[PDB]
Amino acid sequence: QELILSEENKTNIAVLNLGTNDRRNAVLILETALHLVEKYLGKIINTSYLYETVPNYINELMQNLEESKYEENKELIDKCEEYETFLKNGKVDNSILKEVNVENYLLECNNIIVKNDEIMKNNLSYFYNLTVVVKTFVNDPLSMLVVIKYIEELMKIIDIDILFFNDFTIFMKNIKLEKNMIYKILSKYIHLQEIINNMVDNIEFLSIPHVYTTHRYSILLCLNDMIPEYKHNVLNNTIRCLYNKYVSRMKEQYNINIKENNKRIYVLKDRISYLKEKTNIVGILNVNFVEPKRAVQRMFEMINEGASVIDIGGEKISERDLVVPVLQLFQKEWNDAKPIISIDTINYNVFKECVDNDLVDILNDISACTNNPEIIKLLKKKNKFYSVVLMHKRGNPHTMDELTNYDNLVYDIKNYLEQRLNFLVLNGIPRYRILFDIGLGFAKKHDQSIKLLQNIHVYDEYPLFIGYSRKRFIAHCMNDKDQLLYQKNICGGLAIASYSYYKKVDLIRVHDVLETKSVLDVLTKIDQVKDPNSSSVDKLAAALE
Amino acid sequence: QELILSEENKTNIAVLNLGTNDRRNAVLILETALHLVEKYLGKIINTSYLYETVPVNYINELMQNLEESKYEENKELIDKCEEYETFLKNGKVDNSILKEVNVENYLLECNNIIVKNDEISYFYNLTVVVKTFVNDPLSMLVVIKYIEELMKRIIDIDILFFNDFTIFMKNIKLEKNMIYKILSKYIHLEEIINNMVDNIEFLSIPHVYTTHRYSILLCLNDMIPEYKHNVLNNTIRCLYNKYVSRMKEQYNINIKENNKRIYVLKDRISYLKEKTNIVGILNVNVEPKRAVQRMFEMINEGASVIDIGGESKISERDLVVPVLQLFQKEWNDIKNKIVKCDAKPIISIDTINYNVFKECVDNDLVDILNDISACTNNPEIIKLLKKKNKFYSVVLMHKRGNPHTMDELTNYDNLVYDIKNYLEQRLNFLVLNGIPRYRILFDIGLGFAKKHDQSIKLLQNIHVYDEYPLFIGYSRKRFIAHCMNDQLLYQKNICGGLAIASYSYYKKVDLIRVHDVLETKSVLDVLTKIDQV
Ligand SMILES: Nc1ncnc2c1ncn2[C@@H]1O[C@H](COP(=O)(O)OP(=O)(O)OP(=O)(O)O)[C@@H](O)[C@H]1O
Ligand SMILES: Nc1ncnc2c1ncn2[C@@H]1O[C@H](COP(=O)(O)OP(=O)(O)OP(=O)(O)O)[C@@H](O)[C@H]1O
Ligand SMILES: Nc1nc2nccnc2c(=O)[nH]1
Ligand SMILES: Nc1nc2nccnc2c(=O)[nH]1
Ligand SMILES: [Ca+2]
Ligand SMILES: [Ca+2]
Ligand SMILES: [Mg+2]
Ligand SMILES: [Mg+2]
Repeated sequence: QELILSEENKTNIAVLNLGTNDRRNAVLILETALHLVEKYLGKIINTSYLYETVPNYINELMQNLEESKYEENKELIDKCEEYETFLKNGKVDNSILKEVNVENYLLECNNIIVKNDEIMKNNLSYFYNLTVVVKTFVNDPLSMLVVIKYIEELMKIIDIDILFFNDFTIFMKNIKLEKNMIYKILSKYIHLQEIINNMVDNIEFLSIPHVYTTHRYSILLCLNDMIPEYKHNVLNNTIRCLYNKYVSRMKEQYNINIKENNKRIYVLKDRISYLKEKTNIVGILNVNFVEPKRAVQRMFEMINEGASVIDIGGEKISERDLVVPVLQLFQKEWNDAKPIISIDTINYNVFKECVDNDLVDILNDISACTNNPEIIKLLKKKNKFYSVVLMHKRGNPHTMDELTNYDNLVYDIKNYLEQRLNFLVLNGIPRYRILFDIGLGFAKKHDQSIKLLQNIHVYDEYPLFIGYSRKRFIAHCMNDKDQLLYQKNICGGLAIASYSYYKKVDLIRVHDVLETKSVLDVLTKIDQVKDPNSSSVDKLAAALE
Repeated sequence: QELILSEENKTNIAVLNLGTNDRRNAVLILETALHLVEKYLGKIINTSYLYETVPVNYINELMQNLEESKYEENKELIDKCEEYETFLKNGKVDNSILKEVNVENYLLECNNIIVKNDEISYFYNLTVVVKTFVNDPLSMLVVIKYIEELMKRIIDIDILFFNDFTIFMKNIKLEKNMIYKILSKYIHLEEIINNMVDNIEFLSIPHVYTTHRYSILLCLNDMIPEYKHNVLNNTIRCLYNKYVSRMKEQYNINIKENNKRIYVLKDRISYLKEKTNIVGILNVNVEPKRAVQRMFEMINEGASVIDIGGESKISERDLVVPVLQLFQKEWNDIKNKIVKCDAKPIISIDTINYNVFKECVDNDLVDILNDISACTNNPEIIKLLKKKNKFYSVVLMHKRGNPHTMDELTNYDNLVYDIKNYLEQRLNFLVLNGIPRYRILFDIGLGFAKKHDQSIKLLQNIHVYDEYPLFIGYSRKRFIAHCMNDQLLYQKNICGGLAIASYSYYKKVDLIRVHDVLETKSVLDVLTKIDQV
């Protein structure tokens, strides 16, 4: 029916998929896609990691944008009843369009697949995937597909698909819609040329769940980040059981590791970083009757020495007055290879200032955003996203050394950080921008800092940032005296940089950049093997000769 | 009962097993057995590593009161041993004077003994090959039992092979005069005979347990892996391999974890691959007191070994000896603490020159020879590695040319293995000349006739020394710099080295030779601590 045009206010759970081919810009494309979804369909309440897979224009686009009909609510939530119901597949409101049963949908899907498996063989590459969950006002899959496709076309590089829409098992075989009919929907949601019309030659049909959901690995990989316990009526198993069977088959039947080709990504500023492929040095700038010029020159010194990131903090004279001048002075000389800037603050107003004057890229929040959850709001703009380091601790520096009793040290801390991540994600922080920090020395005995490093592998799936530099637990490892201990303590840290390099820790926050960079260069050199076969080829040549 | 004493000058090959249950004194004991073997039986021309398996004052006096052998000692270096070659390819030497038995009878007689035994606790094991002038295995067992007595539980010396012979003699009784007559043939005798008559009951060749005890196969595999006696189903290597795998399949044990290969730096046991020791460099190349306080400094900073050299107008000798004399004297003053009596570093001398090493060794100034020419410059130096009651350990390093030419001598058909096999044959030459295998350390010689990429490649492929005692020197060498992207370069070099310390720690390198002892010690403590669960 034409119920489609009713303002009768409802909320649906819509799982999307976003794709692109530009490697140099995948972030800029895909995050822009996100904003539009946030602006035109409802609220992003889950994302996956950004994955790489093998199977000036936009600046002015944001200035000239149409207002949405519905209003953008930036308020923090801690639960979403709709999402909760979606996941268990309990009853949400009935489907607008007609629903096809299990067996019909199953066969009509084989139709589209073999018809494409035929085309592809007669037709004789980088893929950047990213699932999303939307809490949507939009009334039905088709209405969404329309808006989705108008969104796509506004951006012309990008392919946005619906993967799920509530429990709905919808297959529609032949679809066409009028040119004014399209305008009517696009006006139900947007306050409104040679790009509108185009949609009619497309929009040939509508499959929910999307046809290739179970079939393309990259999809099942993203959905495993978000909704692994999900079991759609169509599907024989949960997202995770499906995902896990797919992987143990590509292994047993192809003798090939699928994760070697499809690579999890995280983002510090705007560029791609492959999870576990490099240990970035994050140089510490601790501002301490303060020559800002010294500080800004130390920033340059550290850049030269090898730092990919600068972590500034001051933690009477206020913190704001200790760091903003410096960042402004720095921002200037750079306009007279650019290092990513991290601010070590828990203070909302200081980050806001820094973020409004574009002086920083990452928030380093040692309270894991629990001092002031509102700070999470500052990591979003219309067209901007900032990344964040969440660190574990207990108490403050006066009391933390005594707050040391844990039911399960390793897993308590990991779960803690996992719940924070979920919280930020549930609030539209992109999963791939959230970095984990175990907080060495913060409410841990020395043995516990070590036990934490010993068990750092529990972070294999996640972007990891750690700070050991110059901490007391290093001294605990050892078997003019004050000068020795500071020589010993820096060298001890160098051992942890080595350990970190082998454990593939993504970022290490250090005082001594020169030193750490030397260590990491030698270790990288040793690992850079020109022929990965040579050891056994050369072994055999010697047995033969 | 007297063809055993026939005047016929003979040269046989014998394989011996040496065992003791004393851990604290394993080295001292087994090496004393080795001295007596060299003195009374012939020439040691092969040895295995020393192993720890799982199934003291009088020795010094003993050494001053030993009857002379009647047979010549000859320390000259040799390059080949024809008898040993024959033994290896199962060729026939002279015919046995003891009556042989055939394979069937041998095997049957062996099983009985092993059954009669299944019917009826740390071990230190070592095998030896002896080019022996002793006429026959029974005669040899007599001399061996005398040796065992001279040393007395603390030592068991068994014969494992003797030429190609297969022998099983039950119910032996040697009349007590017969023993004296045998011992007299080989020794200038000047009480304990009566013990030996009761104890020689039978004679088995091969030894019954040769092929049945893991630790024995373990030792023989180091020495004679390709050997196949008539009585054996396979070569020593195959038999060894099949024993290892039977244990993980039929029993799921993995026997390698119960049995540890050992090397020896000075006089104590080290377990191969269990610790990365720091060797602190002392280049005198100046003032004797400044150098000795630097030695003491390095001890405090964590060095287990000090490596002193005067090479890279005034003799090498004059640079190192006085420093070593002073250090030795000062160390004797600061022995008021007897907690600082067993905390003495092992002293290593970095020299290729015989005169310098000779003086050090005569004056008990050093423990280890660090020969950067792998004893090729003057192999006579190999004689100085053996005294009557002492063995010295040695580092063998690969290089080409000399300091001016080495940077040009850089072509290798197969870098990693060329160097590996080179070191392996140097070791074969030393072992052939009676140096215990477990006292020989391998060093790839980083930076000596290697381009920086070749130095790296050697470090990338360091796993090829997994079975061997490994000593490396990366410290402050040019190639570290080739890795980076004036005092800054100094600093970068030290820090780059500490990366290699890390790598060496994980690769379980046995000794690393460093200038920066304190820094290195700090890195290794931290990595060690992260490893303690
Ligand atoms: N659930 C769905 N979501 C999006 N499009 C759908 C869905 N079901 C059917 N379609 C149809 O697919 C077309 C979407 O175009 P799209 O850009 O995704 O093609 P594509 O990029 O070639 O897809 P693929 O890469 O899977 O071949 C529309 O014409 C629409 O009718
Ligand atoms: N090849 C051989 N080497 C040494 N002894 C042998 C050999 N063949 C037979 N024997 C006999 O074995 C006995 C040697 O006793 P030995 O001290 O080796 O026993 P053990 O120390 O208890 O060790 P094990 O019982 O394992 O042989 C002597 O009776 C000797 O006659
Ligand atoms: N993220 C982070 N920030 C820090 N700031 C100060 C000291 N340590 C740390 C630390 O360990 N992690
Ligand atoms: N064994 C050994 N000795 C050395 N002496 C001087 C310089 N380097 C070295 C070295 O690398 N190894
Ligand atoms: Ca929204
Ligand atoms: Ca001899
Ligand atoms: Mg598509
Ligand atoms: Mg015995």
